[PDB]
Amino acid sequence: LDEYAPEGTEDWSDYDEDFEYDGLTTARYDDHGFSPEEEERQLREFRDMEKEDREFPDEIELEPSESAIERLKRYRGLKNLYNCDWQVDEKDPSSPAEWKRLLRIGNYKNTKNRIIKETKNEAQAIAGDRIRMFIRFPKFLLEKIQDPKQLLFAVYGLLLHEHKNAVVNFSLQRWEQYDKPVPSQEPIVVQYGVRRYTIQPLFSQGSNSPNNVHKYERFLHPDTVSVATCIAPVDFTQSPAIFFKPSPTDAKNIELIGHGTFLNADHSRILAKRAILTGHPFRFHKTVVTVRYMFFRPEDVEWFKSIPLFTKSGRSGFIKESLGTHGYFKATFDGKLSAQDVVAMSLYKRMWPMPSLPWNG
Repeated sequence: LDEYAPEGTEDWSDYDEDFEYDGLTTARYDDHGFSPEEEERQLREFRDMEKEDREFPDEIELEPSESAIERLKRYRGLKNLYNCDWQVDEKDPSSPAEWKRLLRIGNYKNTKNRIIKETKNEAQAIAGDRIRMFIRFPKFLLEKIQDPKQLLFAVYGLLLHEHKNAVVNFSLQRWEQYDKPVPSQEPIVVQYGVRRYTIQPLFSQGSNSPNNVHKYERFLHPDTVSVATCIAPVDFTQSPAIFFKPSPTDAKNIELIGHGTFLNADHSRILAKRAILTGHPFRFHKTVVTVRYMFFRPEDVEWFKSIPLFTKSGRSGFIKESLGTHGYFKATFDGKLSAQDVVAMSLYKRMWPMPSLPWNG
């Protein structure tokens, strides 16, 4: 009778990588390189953030006085997400501690079929029978109960180890005629099976990848069905999930944000918080392009000499040498690029699922 089982700690005892981030002379690319008013203001700011995300996906502006080294010391500058060897056993301060105490389900479908078979066979009580059920129950919750003759009281069974929470991946289809901005961190009440939990689901796209790593969506996709990563008790029946938020000002105390089903109980689905840095190419020689307004110190340029440079017209290239102390540098590209294009750094961060709490009332 616990959310975090004691037997879920001994299985993940083999520490694999203990890589440090302070003893590096450059970025970690050694693998392939060298009260209603506040709510209204918050809603308007979230709409602004959503539209900014729509035109500018992961763009961050750098201040001249603030060096990029001390905010970009824990980032990852790997070339491609679908080919590099990601891992799920890293040790980072952003990892939750209770991630140590989660039941790591290897496969979901076969174990789900096995536990359905077990509930079919081992159930000594045949379905469709009259049962006197003498259950332990606390004193104070005797206050909340009403008479059963005017209110429906139902009992729903549970499977093995379902109180022990794990990493959950849900499907997200938006409600019809619905456009409310929802981020990946705000608390949404999710009713799956019968149970209702305050879940903060991290948004992503359910496109398959060879390393089971996907882009962390900061907001819900307005067109395609998204995938939701969180930590929650696992339902082995793949019940549909109703995503809502109770609203007192509305006639109903339910606000339907979306719907979907529980996809997968897999711990390997981690998220890649991406960060894209903008730049304007200043001048163009036939083979060398000198580029302005990326950094503001040359030591940034020698720190980020290994991360590839990409242009949204679809043009990749590498650095050559640091030109000046204002952030200019010379770069070698493949094709001919004009002043209307924008160049960009791409960085990635390992990003972990968060625990969830049950919802009552």
